[PDB]
Amino acid sequence: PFKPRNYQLELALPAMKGKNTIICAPTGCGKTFVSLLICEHHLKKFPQGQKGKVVFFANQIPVYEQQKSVFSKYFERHGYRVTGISGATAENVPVEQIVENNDIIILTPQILVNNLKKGTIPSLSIFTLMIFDECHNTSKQHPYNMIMFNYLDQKLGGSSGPLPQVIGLTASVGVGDAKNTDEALDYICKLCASLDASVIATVKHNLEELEQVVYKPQKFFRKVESRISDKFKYIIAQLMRDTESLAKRICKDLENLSQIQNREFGTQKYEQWIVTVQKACMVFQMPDKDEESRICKALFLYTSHLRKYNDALIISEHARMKDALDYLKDFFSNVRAAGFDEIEQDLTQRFEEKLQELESVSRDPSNENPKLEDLCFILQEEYHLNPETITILFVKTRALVDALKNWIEGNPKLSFLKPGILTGRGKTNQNTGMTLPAQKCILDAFKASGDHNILIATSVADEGIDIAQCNLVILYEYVGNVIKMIQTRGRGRARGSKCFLLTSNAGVIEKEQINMYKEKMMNDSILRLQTWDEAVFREKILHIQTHEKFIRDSQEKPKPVPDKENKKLLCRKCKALACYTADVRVIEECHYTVLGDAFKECFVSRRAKIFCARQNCSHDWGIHVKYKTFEIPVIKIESFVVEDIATGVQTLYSKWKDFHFEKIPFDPA
RNA sequence: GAUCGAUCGAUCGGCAUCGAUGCCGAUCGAUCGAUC
Ligand SMILES: Nc1ncnc2c1ncn2[C@@H]1O[C@H](COP(=O)(O)OP(=O)(O)O)[C@@H](O)[C@H]1O
Ligand SMILES: [Mg+2]
Ligand SMILES: [Zn+2]
Repeated sequence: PFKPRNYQLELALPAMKGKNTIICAPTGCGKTFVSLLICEHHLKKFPQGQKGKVVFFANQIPVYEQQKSVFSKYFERHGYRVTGISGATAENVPVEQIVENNDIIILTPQILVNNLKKGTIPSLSIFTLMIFDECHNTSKQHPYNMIMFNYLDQKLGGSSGPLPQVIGLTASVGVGDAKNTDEALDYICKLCASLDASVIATVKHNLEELEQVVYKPQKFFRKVESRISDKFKYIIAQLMRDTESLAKRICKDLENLSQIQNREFGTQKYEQWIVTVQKACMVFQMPDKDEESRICKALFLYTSHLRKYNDALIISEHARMKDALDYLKDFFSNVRAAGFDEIEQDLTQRFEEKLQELESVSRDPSNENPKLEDLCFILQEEYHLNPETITILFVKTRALVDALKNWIEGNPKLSFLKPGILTGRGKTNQNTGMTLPAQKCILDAFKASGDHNILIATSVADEGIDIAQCNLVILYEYVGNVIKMIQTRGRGRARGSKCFLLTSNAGVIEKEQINMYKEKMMNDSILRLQTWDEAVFREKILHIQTHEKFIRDSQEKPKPVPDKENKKLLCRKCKALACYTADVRVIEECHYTVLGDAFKECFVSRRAKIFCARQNCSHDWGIHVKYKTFEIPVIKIESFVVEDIATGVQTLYSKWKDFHFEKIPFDPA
């Protein structure tokens, strides 16, 4: 098998003494093997007749499966029962029967949180060792911190029997929210108090050997200047001005619906302003329901078109103009398909009047993004130096990931590249998402052998998944906190690797330099903490734990009183009566449906998605689901305005949990 | 293997109010229930 290195034995030494240790070491050095050695030493120290129980908390399903496989192939030779519980595990052989029948359990923290809050697992005393992978996640409300809250509530006050030894496997404590070394040390002490850790054991003696396994790449900042002559921006800004003039002509009070004063086209401030204006335009009352519906539908269309124009302007500055033009054309084609209206056809004609010159200015070699030119130059130079380079180019959004893939594929200069996509799971309003087997299939094809040369990921390829060692870590306008910096920089650990930060905004380079200074502060604070006496640090973390427990035990009132007044759900686009709250049945607190035949005449089905039934509204109301034996349609509260019956207020709600009303359970009879 | 609905958590950017609170957009992770 494997032979433990000297620094791997130095990192496991404080934890093999029985002390709660935070093992901070760079990515790719073998912290999983350190945890394996610690668990092997822990399970062997119990006398005959007694047995230890180790739990390993992983926060992701791929990481959970990988750690379960590793622990099973490593420990089932000794005769230990290794198991794993997750969300994909079938609801059989209950958890209290699994934990009691195994020695090593690979868990996700939410499963243990659920089993502790429901009373299945009464105490954490059934375990003798807890190993949190990526323990820097122990923070405000993370499930790691819920497990540690249970641990500390058992420790302080209600002193029950023995408590397990806690060990973390982070790579960066993340002093973030601090501005100097003292605040960084304070945050680090708070982190060791959250995990009840007294040692921050790092590699100090065998550092010449650790540097031969992992390599720290060289950071290079690339600040580019935005294009001076932007005619695409000119045309889209004229279209936005026309739409805004129409909306102001039909509303007359747009400048008082939001407090955004200085808003420019193509910014996030304008997006906030248009979202606020769209939300304020839905809550509109007047003693004329036809006029109210007409005004609200027209303002909905105007605000949606303005938001789409702003989205295209934001897309066109990080990618090609062809990408924003395709975004706008797809939006207009999909908005024509539902049903065209006088206002909507006027807007469509206004867009199509400028569509040809937009196509002409978008298909121009001179009007190309300078950021993309610098990216092409960097890729060309790197792949001319070493033609077997592999890149882990980091992107912020999924649309930009697809844009960069389509640009790399259609670039005559980047013919040596074979781009691969890696987005996160979970559907969105525009993208579908990548499942777990798709991510696994793409991650195995991206290696030094072939079948994939460059991976275009979005914040999913930097935390816990296993990727090949890259030689190029280009960050396409991608800056976060110090943890994200150390994580993305740690993706390329091959010898002689670079990490480029390409940006066109003076202030992002400053953010990354602040992150570097914060990493320096973090290292200095860890080194300063490692010199304290263990008793003084234990007293400090005990005082911190007592203070935080006192603060935490004073927040136990997060529950309002549910309302029972009758309220009507109207459409959000046309503001037509959809249904009443008295007809809304909820099945299992998650499947809010409508009971009645009057609602069946209000929606049209096109599983089958249900939309409004007005002349030209076609607003998405909900979807058909399949229960045990039923095919009832469920609705979404984010598609309706809630008007009171007695009063006339029309409050808006984002999710059903914000809407407090008398939710009657669904009954099939 | 492919989804649906609901919920939780973390991160970044932006906005409003008085460093804090609240909100919006984007990104990621996980959990409960149901279906093919
Ligand atoms: N003693 C060792 N000898 C050889 N290879 C090792 C040794 N320890 C660790 N490794 C390798 O280093 C890699 C580290 O992977 P992993 O533990 O997932 O990342 P990290 O250490 O950053 O958490 C493993 O794939 C393992 O094969
Ligand atoms: Mg790891
Ligand atoms: Zn409608």
